[PDB]
Amino acid sequence: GMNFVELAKKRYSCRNYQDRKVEKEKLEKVLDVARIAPTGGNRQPQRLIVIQEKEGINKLSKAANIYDAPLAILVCGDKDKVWTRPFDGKQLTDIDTSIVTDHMMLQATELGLASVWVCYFNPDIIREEFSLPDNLEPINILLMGYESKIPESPERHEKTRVPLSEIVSYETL
Amino acid sequence: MNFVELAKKRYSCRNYQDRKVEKEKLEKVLDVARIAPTGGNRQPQRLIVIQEKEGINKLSKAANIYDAPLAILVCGDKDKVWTRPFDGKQLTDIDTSIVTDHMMLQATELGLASVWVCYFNPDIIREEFSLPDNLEPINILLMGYESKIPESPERHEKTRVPLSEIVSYETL
Ligand SMILES: Cc1cc2nc3c(=O)[nH]c(=O)nc-3n(C[C@H](O)[C@H](O)[C@H](O)COP(=O)(O)O)c2cc1C
Ligand SMILES: Cc1cc2nc3c(=O)[nH]c(=O)nc-3n(C[C@H](O)[C@H](O)[C@H](O)COP(=O)(O)O)c2cc1C
Ligand SMILES: [Cl-]
Ligand SMILES: [Cl-]
Repeated sequence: GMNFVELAKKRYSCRNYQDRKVEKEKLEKVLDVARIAPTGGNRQPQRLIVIQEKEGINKLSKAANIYDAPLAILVCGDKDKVWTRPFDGKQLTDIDTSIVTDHMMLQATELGLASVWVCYFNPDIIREEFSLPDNLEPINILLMGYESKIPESPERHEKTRVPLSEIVSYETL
Repeated sequence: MNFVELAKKRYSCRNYQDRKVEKEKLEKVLDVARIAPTGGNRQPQRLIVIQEKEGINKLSKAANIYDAPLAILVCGDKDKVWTRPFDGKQLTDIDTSIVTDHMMLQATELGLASVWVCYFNPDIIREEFSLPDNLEPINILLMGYESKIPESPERHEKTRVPLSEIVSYETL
């Protein structure tokens, strides 16, 4: 099988999805790592809504373009559970849920699933449509399915990323 | 080894050997910070690799870093990151956390123990590393070699709530 960098390179953003549904067996594997993931203080504030049926897909579609993906997971963070930093009041809500989302997205990739991470949504429409209580904030939508065209190349990053030297320095800025 | 095995075997290490992290392994860890996606491909992450005395001592002023031999301070650039117009929410924590997660998983594959740290004094970090106002320190990822036997990959039955408490289908 592939090593981690090969997996990380293979993953790309898919916006062209087949009709084909995600097999229950693959969805369950994707979910398992949402639990295995670490969270600040082990607080486990992540709250997931698995969406693969028509009403929910339509509800998400009121808030975002989900590109006819056959499966979406709405990842919320529970601010009643999350750790809060004493110095400045910063809450780990986005961090914890993103670790969870990233773990899912990598696991989905291993299983041959295409995906795209979606933050371009109207959070108010999501709150209303899914009747979210005040303590749950919708953070990420992860879409998954089967690519309908040609996957992006695992060696594209020379063209799609800035050089490493532009994001890393040593000891000081 | 498959992905779930890698994610299971990762745990939070709080006691490290003196052994330094080899350059070859650090470079592989950094490689995935670039590979990782960010919202809009904005690539706002700004990393400071800390493996020398002064920098390790600066971190220790701000946080408990468990005498780790290597730290990466992961900042987000507010001048690059997307700000969502609807509500003003910035992707700073999201984009940086994808990067940091990729790094932590890569470190684990290479036999490096690690711990993610957010319990740090951000004003101390800002001052000590002379961060400009556009750079927000988000995560400190610590790495090295574990001093004792790692935590079990099969521990999650005890160290996590049931999947049923975090997942529902279609509706809450
Ligand atoms: C936090 C985050 C939010 C994103 N939001 C969206 C989104 O709302 N819609 C979309 O089509 N793609 C979205 N993207 C996908 C990015 O455009 C993509 O990751 C980036 O351009 C790099 O492309 P690649 O993933 O194919 O390497 C998002 C990605 C990230 C990491
Ligand atoms: C966002 C985040 C911030 C964390 N901050 C700290 C920290 O400041 N200090 C620390 O000792 N552990 C920190 N942890 C480690 C967690 O306590 C740990 O991941 C959790 O208790 C689960 O244990 P495990 O990682 O061994 O499975 C952090 C973890 C995450 C994900
Ligand atoms: Cl985007
Ligand atoms: Cl032991």
